[PDB]
Amino acid sequence: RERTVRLQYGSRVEAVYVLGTYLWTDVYSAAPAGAQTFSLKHSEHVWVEVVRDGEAEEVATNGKQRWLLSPSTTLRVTMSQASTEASSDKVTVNYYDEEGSIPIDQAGLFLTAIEISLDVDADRDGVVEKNNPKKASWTWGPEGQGAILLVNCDVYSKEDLKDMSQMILRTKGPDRLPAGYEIVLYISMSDSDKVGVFYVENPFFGQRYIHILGRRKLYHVVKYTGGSAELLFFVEGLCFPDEGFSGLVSIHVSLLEYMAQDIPLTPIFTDTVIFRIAPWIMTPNILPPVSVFVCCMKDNYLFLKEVKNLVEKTNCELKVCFQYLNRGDRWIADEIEFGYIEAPHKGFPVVLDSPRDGELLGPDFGYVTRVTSLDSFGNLEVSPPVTVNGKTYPLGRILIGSSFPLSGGRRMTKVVRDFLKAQQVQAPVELYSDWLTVGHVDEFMSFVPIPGTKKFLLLMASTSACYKLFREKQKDGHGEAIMFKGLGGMSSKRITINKILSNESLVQENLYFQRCLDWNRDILKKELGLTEQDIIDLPALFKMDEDHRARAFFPNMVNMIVLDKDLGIPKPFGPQVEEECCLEMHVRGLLEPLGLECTFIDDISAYHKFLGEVHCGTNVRRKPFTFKWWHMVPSRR
Amino acid sequence: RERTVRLQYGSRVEAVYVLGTYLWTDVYSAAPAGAQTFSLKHSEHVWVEVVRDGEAEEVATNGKQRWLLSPSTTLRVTMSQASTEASSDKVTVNYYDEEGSIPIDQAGLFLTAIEISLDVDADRDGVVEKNNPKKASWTWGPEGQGAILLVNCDVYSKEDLKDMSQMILRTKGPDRLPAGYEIVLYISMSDSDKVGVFYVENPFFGQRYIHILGRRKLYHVVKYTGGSAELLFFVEGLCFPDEGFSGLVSIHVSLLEYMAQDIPLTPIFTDTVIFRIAPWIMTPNILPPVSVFVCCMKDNYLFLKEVKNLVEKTNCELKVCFQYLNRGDRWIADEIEFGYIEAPHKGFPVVLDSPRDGELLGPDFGYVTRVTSLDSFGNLEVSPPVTVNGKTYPLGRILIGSSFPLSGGRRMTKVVRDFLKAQQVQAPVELYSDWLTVGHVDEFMSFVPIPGTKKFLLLMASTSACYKLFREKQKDGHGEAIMFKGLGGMSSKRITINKILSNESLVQENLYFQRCLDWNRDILKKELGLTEQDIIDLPALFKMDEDHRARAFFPNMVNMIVLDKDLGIPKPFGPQVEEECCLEMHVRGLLEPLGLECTFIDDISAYHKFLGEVHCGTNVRRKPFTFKWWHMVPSRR
Ligand SMILES: [Ca+2]
Ligand SMILES: [Ca+2]
Ligand SMILES: [Ca+2]
Ligand SMILES: [Ca+2]
Repeated sequence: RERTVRLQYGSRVEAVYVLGTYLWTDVYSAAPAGAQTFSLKHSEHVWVEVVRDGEAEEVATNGKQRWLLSPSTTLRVTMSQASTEASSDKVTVNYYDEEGSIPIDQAGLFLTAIEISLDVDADRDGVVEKNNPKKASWTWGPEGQGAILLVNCDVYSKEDLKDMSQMILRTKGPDRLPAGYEIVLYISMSDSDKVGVFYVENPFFGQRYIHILGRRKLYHVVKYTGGSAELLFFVEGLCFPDEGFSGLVSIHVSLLEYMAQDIPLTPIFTDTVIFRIAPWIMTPNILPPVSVFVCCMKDNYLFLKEVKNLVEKTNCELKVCFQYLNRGDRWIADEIEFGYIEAPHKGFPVVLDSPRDGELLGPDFGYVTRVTSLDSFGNLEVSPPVTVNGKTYPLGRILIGSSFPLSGGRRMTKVVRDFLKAQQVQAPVELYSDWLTVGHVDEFMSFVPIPGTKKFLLLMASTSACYKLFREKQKDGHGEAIMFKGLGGMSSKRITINKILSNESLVQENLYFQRCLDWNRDILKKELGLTEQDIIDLPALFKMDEDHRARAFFPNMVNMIVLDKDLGIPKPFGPQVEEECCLEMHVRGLLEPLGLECTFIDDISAYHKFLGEVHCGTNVRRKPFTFKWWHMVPSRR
Repeated sequence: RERTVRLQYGSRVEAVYVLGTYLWTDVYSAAPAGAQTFSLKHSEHVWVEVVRDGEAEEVATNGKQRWLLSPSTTLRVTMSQASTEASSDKVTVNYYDEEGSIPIDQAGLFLTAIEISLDVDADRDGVVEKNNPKKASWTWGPEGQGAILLVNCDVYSKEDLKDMSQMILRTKGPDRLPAGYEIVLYISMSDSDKVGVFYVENPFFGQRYIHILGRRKLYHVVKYTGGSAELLFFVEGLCFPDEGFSGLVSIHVSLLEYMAQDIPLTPIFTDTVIFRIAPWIMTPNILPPVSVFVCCMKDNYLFLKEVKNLVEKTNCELKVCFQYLNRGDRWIADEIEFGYIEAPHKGFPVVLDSPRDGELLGPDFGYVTRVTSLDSFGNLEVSPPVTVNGKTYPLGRILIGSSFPLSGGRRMTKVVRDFLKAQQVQAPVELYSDWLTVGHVDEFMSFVPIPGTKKFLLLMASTSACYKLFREKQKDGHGEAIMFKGLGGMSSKRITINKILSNESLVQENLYFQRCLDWNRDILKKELGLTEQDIIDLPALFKMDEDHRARAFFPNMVNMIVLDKDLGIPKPFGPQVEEECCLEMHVRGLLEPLGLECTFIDDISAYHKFLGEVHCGTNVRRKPFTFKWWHMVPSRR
């Protein structure tokens, strides 16, 4: 960067020189009227070129050389090292008329050179490098650069700032700034609700970090200390990307020059760093499980026993919670979503919380707290990593249940949809859930890893599979086999394979629900790049309400606890053939040959009947993806 | 795209097949219980593969082949041509048990194939190509694709729709759609204030085009006609890109299937096109002039005569306007900005209008009608095309005067700043104009082409140049030379070179204003990639007000009429030496050697004095850039 500094007619000029810039200097304006030529001297650490019409020649410290005075003949002044108290850094120009060789006047330029750099970890290694040339930009991808900030999801203490990002103002110079200069750190009004910055204002009095930039504080004057010095700042994000916010914020430092009272200070030098605030990222079922969270009523003993036994087969820990006044019976699944955030060499899990009526588990998590049933997190899923038509989605894609565009049906609130879109790295896809009374994608689909491989399966509810199985068992002589054995509140209904197959309206309803399932099947194959070999159909059956929407006839087996090879599958209570549930046997026959281990989990016996509602919930916290989100290259919007 | 269509147990299935998709068909669900194998027949124009575990084999129209019934053995059904009335397109599956070789049941699939494509000119040649594979995306650059829409800047007539973009729904099929289907064109609620779509609903009754999509209309059912048919739609943009609007809009067509009363229709097939709305683009001084617009009082005869004479030296036309009650005296410069919009094979000039208190020239223009003095268009300029550190700005960069970030000074309204930023193709830069009372960048800088070359110069006001010239003329014995000769209302002041040079406070004021000019010089060199060889300094002088802001002491010569080589330059009324103005002679000596022709234009004599205010304005309409804006690749935000 070239900066204009003119010599002054009939006076000396004193200026600060910031390393990394250079000066172009007009010597002609300061020349007395009638002066013809000029010469110059300069000090050891100041480099001077005489530039005429673009042609530059280096000039010695004390030569006698003279040049014609012209508006097109100027100086270029460069310094490569900061001034110390030993410095006298200067350039002196002498002017001559035609008459003789003794100077008729002189104009000086006295310089104080300083280094000023606002530094961040732009190369994303966890260290703060010196003046990364790319620090004022933010680029995506493996070769991309620019610094990353985490949202704070939780007088100040340094330990409290441990999770924040470091920003270091590095300076070099003499004991003090020359008269009339100050250094100021600042942000825009717009960014003031996106960030906060902390600094120890008075280090002689202790280590106390105070908030110096943020809401209502757009600038802070910082003290200059001499020699080589560093000022350490900690930076936090205040919010995630959203509809009106890209995730990018900027922080500036300027060297300001005092002009006079009532006049603004002049920005002599400005340095800028950019941060991107890390997005919230959801974890698919294929990622390693860490902890399993379940909620249920305190007396559902079978559920607790069976979930405990399932988890004991794994390296996961179990966390048990009971029911609350302000939450639904499924709240750990419906009102809580486990996700994570990551910055170089720091990250943690972050839970989204949307309480029904408005506790937590552990200090290890960050928390983000915020209508129809489509707003529930049961209506959010995320796929495993996929490649679709050559486009990679290394973090998978978020799936959100919705209705058809022209339907006038239900949709997840725009605030949440827009939030998920703005995170960008999971590129959300809308599915069709509004054919279900509750309206959650987890009622009809799930993903499971295939043991021993890097691959996965999509599991889909299928009414066609159920009708085929029941028709087969009827042909085999099992028509009188009863559903819901052991549920006493169902017994009077005497539900058998025969009774189901002869119910004409229920057949028609389920053909329609299969069309709904198949519409989703097609979107999933398109948007996830799946073929029929990637899909397994689990038998399912629904009843229709007055709104023509579906509720489960028997428990939906697709919404299962996935711990690697081990699957907790809701107990279906299907027709018994040879004293085994034919639904359990059929599901084992589909899954077990792939190395999946099935355990059926009974959450409904404690209620004595099944009306389509599930009274328990589970959620699994998983390890984050190995792939760093900042290595993705999302499509430009 | 693969689409799920299942055969139905104990019933025939009839389906529409859309060309460009194919069907996967489950034959297992429709099989009677206990059935073992299946065979199939199909018609001539339906292609059928039997797919087992991913392995596909083509099957003849009538063979006897049998396959084992398995959930993992399915059909893939393809059609390459639309159905006609001569068509019977079908696949029939027969089922067998173990007992014998006569079919025990049969399931049919009856098909009607149609072509449906919503087509736009995505390859940007002005024609609407058939089904551009990239039509649902919009990409920048020479190799980029996707369709372009113009904002409308002005029952309907086809002639009135001439400037709009064409969109054509192309179909092929038999006489009618099968029972229970319709075709619907639609847009999102969000896009409904961004676009409008016109169509002839009833072509048997006339050519009347009606508005079918837009505000309050999100969908339109379109009539299907048989054979090969085209429906022509015209599309308009309603607004330019802005802070909350990228410029992209989408239009969809869906084939919908009727399910039953009270249930939404199913979207069987959907096709999407995207448009980008063309940005508003400003024209720099280097572009060829077309028309010169001037405004002044009716009796400023010298101004009119001299502007007429200047324009007569060129191929430009002159348009003269007088003063209005609702506008400032400079309104043609201050309240009007000439720009343009362009789409493939269509474009026109578009004027931004911001009246002071709230006419036009010509049908040839589009008009966009909308506070401090920084809101004036005198405070907007645009640079010639530049390359900065390897980054090209083929349309130049917009320049907007502002104050320093921490100053608490004036700034152009956010609405206008955000508008200019959102157009993206001119990548705006803020300068510092708030040191001027009026606060307009055109008070201190301008660009001019260098005759005979592809290059240009930045012209900067310079107080240092004025003081140097005046000190020289004083040394030469001209100190008593008077300013403002012929302006009778100035005479009593007896302003001479001596009086100016001896005014100590004015010297100090102008040293400060030179610092302001130099701060801008540095930003311009940085952001436009300019060196000192690209800049000429014109003598200027200012007086300071109570706010420490500048007004011209004598007319600012930098704000000039630029018609290629011919420059209309405000007459300065400088000190007379040998009966010529020394300011005019100095300016000629700078410009004329470069092949620029200078004419001094007197707009102030009719007022008898000069107080810092200019009472006339000029604006030049220019030819658009040859470079197409859609070939640029702007930085991603
Ligand atoms: Ca680093
Ligand atoms: Ca979920
Ligand atoms: Ca075309
Ligand atoms: Ca302008």
